[PDB]
Amino acid sequence: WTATSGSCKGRCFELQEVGPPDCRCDNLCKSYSSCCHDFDELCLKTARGWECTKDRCGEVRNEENACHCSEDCLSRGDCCTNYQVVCKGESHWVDDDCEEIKVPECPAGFVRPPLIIFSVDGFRASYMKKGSKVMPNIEKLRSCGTHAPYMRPVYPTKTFPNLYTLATGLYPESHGIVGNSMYDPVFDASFHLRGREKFNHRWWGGQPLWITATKQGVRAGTFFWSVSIPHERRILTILQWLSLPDNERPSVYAFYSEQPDFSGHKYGPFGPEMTNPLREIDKTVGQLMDGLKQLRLHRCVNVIFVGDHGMEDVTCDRTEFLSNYLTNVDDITLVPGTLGRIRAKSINNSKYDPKTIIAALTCKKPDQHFKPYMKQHLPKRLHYANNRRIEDIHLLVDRRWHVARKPLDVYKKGKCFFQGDHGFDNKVNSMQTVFVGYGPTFKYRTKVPPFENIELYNVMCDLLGLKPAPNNGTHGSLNHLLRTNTFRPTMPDEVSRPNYPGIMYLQSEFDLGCTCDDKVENKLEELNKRLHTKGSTKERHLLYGRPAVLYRTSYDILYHTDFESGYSEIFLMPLWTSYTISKQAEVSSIPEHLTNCVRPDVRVSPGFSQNCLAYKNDKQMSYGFLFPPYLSSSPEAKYDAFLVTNMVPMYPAFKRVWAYFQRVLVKKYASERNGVNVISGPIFDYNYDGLRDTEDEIKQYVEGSSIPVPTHYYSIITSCLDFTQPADKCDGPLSVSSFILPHRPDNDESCNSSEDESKWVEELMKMHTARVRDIEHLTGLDFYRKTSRSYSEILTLKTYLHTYESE
Ligand SMILES: *[C@@H]1O[C@H](CO)[C@@H](O[C@@H]2O[C@H](CO)[C@@H](O[C@@H]3O[C@H](CO[C@H]4O[C@H](CO)[C@@H](O)[C@H](O[C@H]5O[C@H](CO)[C@@H](O)[C@H](O)[C@@H]5O[C@H]5O[C@H](CO)[C@@H](O)[C@H](O)[C@@H]5O)[C@@H]4O)[C@@H](O)[C@H](O[C@H]4O[C@H](CO)[C@@H](O)[C@H](O)[C@@H]4O[C@H]4O[C@H](CO)[C@@H](O)[C@H](O)[C@@H]4O)[C@@H]3O)[C@H](O)[C@H]2NC(C)=O)[C@H](O)[C@H]1NC(C)=O
Ligand SMILES: O=C(Cc1ccc(Cl)c(Cl)c1)N1CCc2cccc(Cc3ccc(F)cc3)c2C1
Ligand SMILES: [Ca+2]
Ligand SMILES: [Ca+2]
Ligand SMILES: [Cl-]
Ligand code: NA
Ligand code: NA
Ligand SMILES: [Zn+2]
Repeated sequence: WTATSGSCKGRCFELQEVGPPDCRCDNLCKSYSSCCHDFDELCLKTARGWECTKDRCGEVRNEENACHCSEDCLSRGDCCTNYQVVCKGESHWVDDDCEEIKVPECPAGFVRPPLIIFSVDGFRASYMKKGSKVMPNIEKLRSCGTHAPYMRPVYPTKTFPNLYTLATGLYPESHGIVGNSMYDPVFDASFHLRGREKFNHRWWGGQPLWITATKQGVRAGTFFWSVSIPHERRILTILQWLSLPDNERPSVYAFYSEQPDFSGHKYGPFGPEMTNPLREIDKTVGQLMDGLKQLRLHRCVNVIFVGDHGMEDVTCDRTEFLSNYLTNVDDITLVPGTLGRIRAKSINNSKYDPKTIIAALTCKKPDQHFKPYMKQHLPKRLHYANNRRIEDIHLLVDRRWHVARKPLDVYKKGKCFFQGDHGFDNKVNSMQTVFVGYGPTFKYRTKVPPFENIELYNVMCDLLGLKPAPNNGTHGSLNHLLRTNTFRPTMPDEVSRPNYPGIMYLQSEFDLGCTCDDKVENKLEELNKRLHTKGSTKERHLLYGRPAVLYRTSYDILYHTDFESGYSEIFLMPLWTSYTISKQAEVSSIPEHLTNCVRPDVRVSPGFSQNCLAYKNDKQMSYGFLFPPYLSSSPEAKYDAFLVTNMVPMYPAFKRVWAYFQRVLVKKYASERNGVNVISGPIFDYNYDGLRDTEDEIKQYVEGSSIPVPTHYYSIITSCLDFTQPADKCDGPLSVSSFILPHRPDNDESCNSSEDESKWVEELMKMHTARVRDIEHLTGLDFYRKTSRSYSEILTLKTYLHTYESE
């Protein structure tokens, strides 16, 4: 019930939301069908439109008008945005030359520069260049302020997940808005774009910026706007709020536009019809900026112009139908479109089997335009699994396509309407969106590299003097956007210090069931090998310091001629293995006599070692090496590579991938990048939370042993950004690429895996590209501890994702 008989007189776009049954006058009252009876009359005035004209200048105030051109309007805070231009000979903001904003130039009683977030739905990154001729206000923001060529959204690349990520700094799995449509099985409730369940606060986790502000004594404008409030009225409302007295005035505001998304769905991302929506958004930006100029706030406010996601060409004819793959299509529920999520139609059907559905959807048609995954097998970079609202079966849909359950869903919802859609993998170029920051706290005429939208919450907090709630940004990684208000983090403290074992065991103390043809024997070279075991080559192979272990554990540093490792006594294998391969390195084979060679490590007890007999008895599991024998510096150094302490468990199907990486790709990268430093290791994430598993979370072991089986293997591949300098003698910034490969017992993910590894392995590895920071979370390790570079620069490097998309 609402008693809509109250009135909005003096309450128009009130900030505090009043409680039912009392009627509302706030910017969401329309959406709840709760506005007072006189809301339209008083709060949504339209009389005489949005612009002063010469005949209205100095008019007698008429309170019916949408905005005012009377002498008193500036003091009332309710002039039309073009008032000073039309009536007082002033210029539009866009026509003024850019002049650096070195310090905030704010009116008296402003405690901090305000922040205005101007969010645009469906604003694809390439619109900034492609539309620049019809967007002069936006172009001025971009050229004069701080901009990125693009900003990466989160997956899925849909509106609600992305706007809520912008507001919280959290991945959708953590904030709980995992799609525009969701089913929560604990609630037994559905969230939809249409309807009222989405108003329930139990959907919305984390702590959005408006709550962070309010809790810390910073007042916030409401970020949401009912669709029927016209944009001109949204801007005039923000500008009116900015004229409030100091104790009442918010410091943070958001504007939201449904364009260009709305038109993009109908016309495609570059339809001729798209020019007009871009012009109109630009006009709205111009209104805001002219408005700020009138209030003398144009060199005081920080303005963020930001999108939620891009837009791709998608039509009804590019739809895959699950009815063409499954016999049982009526026994499933599909969330359809540019991603798929499958669950059982009935939890009473015990014959529902996710394994049989996955298999029926795997590599069945030669040009198949989606790929099925159990959610835990999705690329870790998507961070899309640790939420009960995410169904176990996921379909990654190729760009330009849809998936649906049956054809009747597509033409009974028989011709096609739409030409654009979004939601695809967040690395896809068409899904990228925009970031511009303009104002005293941002840099002047500065281009920054692309970054992820999860990072902005921290920065918005920095812009407002707020302490951020715990989030998925890496605070400091965007300091290069800012003139001032930078956040100066300290490196985390190392929790576990390593042991440095010497030679402590005789060969005959080991009974591991291993063999090696190595009984082959000089004081020149004897001292020399001793020195390698004490760390004499460590400066070449450990270039950025040893990684720090940020949890409590027992581990040993092991040195060798060609590689250094941090060996876990608890997991019986390295946490990390570090080695440098120069441009000139030679690849060699594993010699015949060493094919099955595994050698005890006399620095590490038998009790803390793996054993070969476990691998012999486990018919499913084989082993690989972290430092590859193929890249040994000499025949004698190669023996080190067969130490039991360099062995890790690997499924034969995975060994195909791993061997190709090690034998072919590492050397290829060293040739292309002028040397590389490689750090490789295992990851255990059995509960798919993106975080390092403790020992008691491990679900699988090599049969009959305590050797845990990794869920993934990582590598971090670092070189000099200036590739004229070799990796191991680099004076300046670094360049990195990394991956987190799923450790799977089949290559079902790769439909062409019967072919030579040169036709499918690198494609697999690109799909599983990762940030250094992703590996940090998954391992509890902290990398790049000892470089010449600033810590903020290193944080930016740790958040870099190598995407393998063209321009
Ligand atoms: C990205 O950044 C985020 C934010 O930093 C990281 O997420 C955090 O990760 C922490 C570790 O996983 C986690 O800490 C836990 O907090 C529990 C208390 O949680 C409530 O309170 C917080 C604080 O206000 C709140 O934010 C939480 O909100 C979650 O849940 C509600 C629903 O109730 C949602 O609305 C919201 O969207 C959010 O859901 C997300 O997180 C939860 C996990 O909390 C997931 O289940 C969801 O799927 C979704 O992803 C909560 O309301 C606390 O109780 C936990 O403590 C247990 O574990 C510790 C280990 O130290 C153990 O010592 C304790 O004994 C305890 O165990 C007991 O309970 C167990 C489970 O029932 C049981 O098995 C045991 O036997 C014990 O009885 C834990 O410390 C933190 O909550 C989240 N925060 C958020 C916002 O998500 C995230 O990791 C980052 N991601 C990456 C990849 O880095
Ligand atoms: O206002 C809106 C239309 C809307 C109308 C009615 C209702 Cl009933 C609702 Cl729910 C939403 N939307 C779009 C969806 C959405 C989702 C999450 C968060 C927001 C707020 C937001 C705004 C700017 C920003 F940079 C970040 C977040 C937004 C902003
Ligand atoms: Ca959107
Ligand atoms: Ca985990
Ligand atoms: Cl209403
Ligand atoms: Na085996
Ligand atoms: Na395959
Ligand atoms: Zn859309």
